[PDB]
Amino acid sequence: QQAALRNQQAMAANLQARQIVLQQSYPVIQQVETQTFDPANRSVFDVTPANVGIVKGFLVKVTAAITNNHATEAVALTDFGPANLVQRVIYYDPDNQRHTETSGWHLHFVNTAKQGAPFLSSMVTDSPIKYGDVMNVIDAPATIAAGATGELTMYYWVPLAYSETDLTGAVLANVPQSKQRLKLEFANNNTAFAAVGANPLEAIYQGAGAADCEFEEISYTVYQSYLDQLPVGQNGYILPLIDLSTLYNLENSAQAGLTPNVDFVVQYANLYRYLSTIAVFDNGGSFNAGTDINYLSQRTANFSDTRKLDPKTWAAQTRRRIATDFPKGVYYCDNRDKPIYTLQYGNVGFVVNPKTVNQNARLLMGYEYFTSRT
Amino acid sequence: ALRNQQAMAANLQARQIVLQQSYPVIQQVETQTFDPANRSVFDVTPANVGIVKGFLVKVTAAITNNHATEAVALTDFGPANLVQRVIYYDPDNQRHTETSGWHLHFVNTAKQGAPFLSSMVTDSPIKYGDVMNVIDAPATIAAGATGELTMYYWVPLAYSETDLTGAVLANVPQSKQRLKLEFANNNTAFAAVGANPLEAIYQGAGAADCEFEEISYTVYQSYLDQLPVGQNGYILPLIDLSTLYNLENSAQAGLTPNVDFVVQYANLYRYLSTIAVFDNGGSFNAGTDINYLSQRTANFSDTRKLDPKTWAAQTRRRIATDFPKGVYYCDNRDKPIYTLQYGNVGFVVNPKTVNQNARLLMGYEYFTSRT
Amino acid sequence: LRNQQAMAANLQARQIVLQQSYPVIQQVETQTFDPANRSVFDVTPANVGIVKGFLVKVTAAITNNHATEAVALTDFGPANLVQRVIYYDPDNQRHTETSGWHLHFVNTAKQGAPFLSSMVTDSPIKYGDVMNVIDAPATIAAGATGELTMYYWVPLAYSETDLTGAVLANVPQSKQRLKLEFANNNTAFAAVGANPLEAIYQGAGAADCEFEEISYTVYQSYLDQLPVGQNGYILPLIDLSTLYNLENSAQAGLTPNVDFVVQYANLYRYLSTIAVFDNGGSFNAGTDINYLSQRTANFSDTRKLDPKTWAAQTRRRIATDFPKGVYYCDNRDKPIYTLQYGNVGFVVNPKTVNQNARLLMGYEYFTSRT
Amino acid sequence: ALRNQQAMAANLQARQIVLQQSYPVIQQVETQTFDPANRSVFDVTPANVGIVKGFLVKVTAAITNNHATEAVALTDFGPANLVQRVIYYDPDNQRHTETSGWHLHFVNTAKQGAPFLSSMVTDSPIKYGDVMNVIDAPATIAAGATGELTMYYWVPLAYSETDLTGAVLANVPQSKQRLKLEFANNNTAFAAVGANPLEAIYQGAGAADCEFEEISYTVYQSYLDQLPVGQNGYILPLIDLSTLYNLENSAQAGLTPNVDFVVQYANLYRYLSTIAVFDNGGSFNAGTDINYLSQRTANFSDTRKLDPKTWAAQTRRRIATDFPKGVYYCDNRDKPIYTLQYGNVGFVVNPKTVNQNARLLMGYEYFTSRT
Repeated sequence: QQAALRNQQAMAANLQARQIVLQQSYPVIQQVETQTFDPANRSVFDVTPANVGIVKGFLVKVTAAITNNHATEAVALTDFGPANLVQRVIYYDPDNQRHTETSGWHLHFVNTAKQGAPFLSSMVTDSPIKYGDVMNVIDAPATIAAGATGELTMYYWVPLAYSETDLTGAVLANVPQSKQRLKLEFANNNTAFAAVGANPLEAIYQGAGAADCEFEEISYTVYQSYLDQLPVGQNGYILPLIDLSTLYNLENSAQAGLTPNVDFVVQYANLYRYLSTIAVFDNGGSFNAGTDINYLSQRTANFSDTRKLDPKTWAAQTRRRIATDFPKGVYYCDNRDKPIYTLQYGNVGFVVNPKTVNQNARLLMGYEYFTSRT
Repeated sequence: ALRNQQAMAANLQARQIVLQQSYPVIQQVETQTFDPANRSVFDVTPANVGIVKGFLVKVTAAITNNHATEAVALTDFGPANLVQRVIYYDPDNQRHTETSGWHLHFVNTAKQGAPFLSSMVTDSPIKYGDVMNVIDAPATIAAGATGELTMYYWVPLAYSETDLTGAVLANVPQSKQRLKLEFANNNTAFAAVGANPLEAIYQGAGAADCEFEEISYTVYQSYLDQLPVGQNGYILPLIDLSTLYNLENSAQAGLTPNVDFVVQYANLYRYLSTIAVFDNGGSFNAGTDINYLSQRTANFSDTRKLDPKTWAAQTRRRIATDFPKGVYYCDNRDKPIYTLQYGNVGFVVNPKTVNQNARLLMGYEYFTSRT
Repeated sequence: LRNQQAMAANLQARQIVLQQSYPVIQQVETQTFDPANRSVFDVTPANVGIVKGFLVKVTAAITNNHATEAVALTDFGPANLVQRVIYYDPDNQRHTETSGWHLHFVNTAKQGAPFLSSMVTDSPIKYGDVMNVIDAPATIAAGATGELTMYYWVPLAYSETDLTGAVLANVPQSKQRLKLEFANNNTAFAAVGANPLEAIYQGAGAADCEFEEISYTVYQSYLDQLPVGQNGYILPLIDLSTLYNLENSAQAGLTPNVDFVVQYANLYRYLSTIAVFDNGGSFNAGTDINYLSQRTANFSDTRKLDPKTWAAQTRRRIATDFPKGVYYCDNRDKPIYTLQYGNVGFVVNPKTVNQNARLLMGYEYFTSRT
Repeated sequence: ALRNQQAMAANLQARQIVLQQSYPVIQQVETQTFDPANRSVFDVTPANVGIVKGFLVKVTAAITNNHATEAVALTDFGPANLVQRVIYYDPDNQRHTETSGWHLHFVNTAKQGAPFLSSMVTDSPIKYGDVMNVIDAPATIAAGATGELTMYYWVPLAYSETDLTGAVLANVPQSKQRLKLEFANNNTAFAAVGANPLEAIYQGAGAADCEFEEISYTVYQSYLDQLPVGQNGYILPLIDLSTLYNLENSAQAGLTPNVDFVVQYANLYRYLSTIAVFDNGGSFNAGTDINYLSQRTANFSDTRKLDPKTWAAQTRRRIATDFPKGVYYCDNRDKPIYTLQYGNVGFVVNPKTVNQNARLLMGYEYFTSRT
């Protein structure tokens, strides 16, 4: 019957231990690996991080030099640009369980959503003191002319723990036996450059000189963030067992079958607690600023929409979250305080009712969620 | 005093339970497209469901400048003047907010901590930016051109997403709420050169030949559904729901150079913020026509007598930028001005220069009990 | 034992004070002068209630009397209108003693954005740089006069809600001292090729630049109407018995590819660290550094990072980068604190070292009066 | 189980007493005439009196075809598309029906057993016939002409005149009901040649120049007054009044030739009827694009897998004629589809031909408890 007291007590014990760990341990961010390579030779890498304490996440620095060898035509950044330097990232913990498995662009948009502004960007102000884009932390030339070489830098934070204060999703890596694995599939000369008229979704640059663009090199450095000198007690190490037994993951998917003026519904799976949802309307390679959509919504089994909104009003809600708009055709939904959980109510779905549908149209979905390891 | 402390504790607990148990919903109530030359006042009827927190009003418009040669340029308030006035009445016909579109917009900005629904400029190479034109208006409309504008206003009932003070319980099937929107028209939106631009959207030598082609609005109602029920029916924050959170504005005149112009906080309201616009006879200056501003108590002592730039500095800490020329803001959120805690209090402006027809347009944000 | 209750009581008292007292910001002094005559002033604040800090407004007019050459803002620009600040409390104990530029950078770090700046947005409503709160012309042409405005917040209390470091002066009687040293005709202008670190403008016309005049207004922020209880005034004894200070220092002896370590002293709880790499008058955007770090003897580096990654952490704190050669480190949640002198150090491993290279350090810290 | 059997017996007895003792009333609630170019959404406020059974909505309209030369002709749904959507909320703000005008109309027909409020043609020499034009619309509107239309919809709360399941008790003075009517406008009512006629009233080469001149509606509320009182106050069928009888519709896509397209009865509702409209990319065919239709249980067994004409034969027994092209009906009134009695059940369509943008518009009639 009742006995649910266990949960209540478990939550309290988990929160208490989390606090003790945060108070007693010390945060460390350490380089684990750096490599420079030619994408023509290789683009997929498997990084083996260190097994020390509780791992919170990885900061991945990526730099690249791209030369546009075309005789006459230039190329220009796509909407995602340097966020496409990493095509896909997948993490496995010591028990070989998969956590995040998503695209670089999705990971980057979530980094932005969680910062509350374009990730690691430099705001512009009227200050006479010379603050500004001094260090080019995330940077890429808007265009690369025929014969020119452009230099790019972009960063991604691959999260395990939900935040610096909420260790839900963190990973205990102390078993010398099995290693963690951070797999990075980088852009290469076949994904980074889109010809005029081709789909720019996964590309960095697009334009009439694309066929002659090539990477001179790509370099990456993985920094691992963790907590060391974990606190001990009578029963050994004090550890938030729920935090460490919960997966905090980002995943993406693709769905097709849209038709003008008809509700296109993407169901949320059960068991997962969805914190945020991103929907990219790849309208056959065209990315529009809401003009190809009637409305978007989140709906429960009951025909009840909780936020059926026209595109600009939907965008207004997002401006309250990241202080600007996501790129054309990218829509965001924050459900952090009340995660979508199909057990709480009936099934739930994310809805897009398109106004215009080009051939090969599809919705690319990105999700942020918590789920029990077991 | 024990009855009160316990009353407040019960209120907060009820608020916390309502927030945890109910689910927020935002849904369209009504949309209409019209020509303000035909009609500019609309009475929108909100849906009677659960606890109502506020309304998000989307307003779009198309304006054409048919002057033969001259352009017009945005005034300092611009699209914020698409709505001239907003008035809300609850199911008991008790009036809450009644103010101008520009004042409501400035409070929306103050509460956001940055220009309302704006897009911040950064060095990011990823193409974030003004993609969706949520609030937008062309800087100028040339002779012969048509410009498109978009504006949003949040009309609050509840103070915030987490503080339900001022919210409205609308579950009485036969008692309707009323949200009255009075829009701009050709007479208010266009100011000739030299005319007062306060209420206008565009001003310039081409003003006489400017006309709206159309205006459209869509009202979205934000509320809480599936209200928690307990051993006495609905668990409700009684103090929250019987308190009014309102915005109102008024005009004060009688300014003279180097003399303290004092606007008494005339009511027994709890004033959360004050906005003072120095409409210096149609001229709006960046502090240069003011010696200092202050808030003062009957005790004749000033709690913040500041030169204009220093006053502006405090505002920059609140909204990360300055309000338009001649607009001054004062935050009293944590310690609301309440004349029953200290002597009467006044908002003070000592002008350096005073043109003909000078006046202070005062905007207030406050809490007051229904009874 | 104890303490748990001492801190619990301190925090309770702080809360009562914040709830019952009323905040006041009041002008205490204004003055206009010509730096050719004087540039050091000792301001006497009012001894009333609990003092939280001072907002210092500085305005200046600079004339470029050169015949044909202009000058342009240095990276610090108007932040160098005040060269140094020192505050002494009623008990003759010093709190902050630092440079104007370091004080300004901490003001920015605490705000989470360039201090008192106006953020640019797409809003059609005319918000923006309307009031020129902190302002200075990018260049002053030969024969021109430029007008500048700068603000500094000299903190005693850590924040509006944390009174640690605040000063009780409603009684003390003995006077407080807020010492301010302003820029002058010898520090404000740097010739081409000269070190621009402490200057406001640099350029070919510098030798003929001069101040027309400088003015300052000091506003004092304090809490009045302090709450009284049984034993008397209800006060957070820990808050009022703790110093929250900013201090600067200079270190030299850098050599290419070798770790240059600046030791943290014991006793102090360091909340933030700023290191400026004055590479012999050249200020570079990380290109002259291999890495920076904070290290514990026998426990290695807790954050050894390349310059751009170090800068990324700072972008999370102030939403932009500090000027060239200026590096920031936030340790607010877990202050650097060693019982032994130098059990922790700030590290810079330089890639390039010019003649007269040095690191100018700036610290924010808490420490007991006793 | 005894508590239930007795609960049902008490309910029926209470229903029977209410029907015998109360007196039925039908009275006008509101009338309005407007131009949908100005406004097309209306929130009607029903009167709070006794037990409410439903609303009869009279809708009239005048449409003018100003094309220079081309006519327009009625679509298959025609005047049933004068109302695009209808939504009802009771005094507790619980939503009941929310569906399209065409779906509501088809259910009105199914429940009547013949085209709703139609006039049957006979050989009688006495002049019975279409005398009053209760539901009427000209077959075509020629270039330069104006046509007049009349349409009626019955919005049900109670299931029928004798079965009060779904009825609403409205005797709470301050809790209002809401009947929202969303009408057609120039954008929805006129379809160009080759465009999808699903939601339109007229389609033809003259469509671009067609305009409504006006639309008028009159809502009549049907209820029971003088409710019987006994030894405990009002004698009321508690199960009837706490059960919702609703209509809803949705769209399903993903059809491919010769493959079973299954629409699962996704909720735990008691589905009384199902309507499936095969909008084959804007084409509506008389069964020729379908191999068979069926209702199937998880057990993979079909209870009625039928070719289109045989499926149509069953419907002819229900409404004495066929529904329009592409509209298929399924009666489950005596044994409602209820997934908790048998495995999940699905409605099946195996298409012979599938055009681009093909979809099934599903309309359901069902009972569900408030809790």
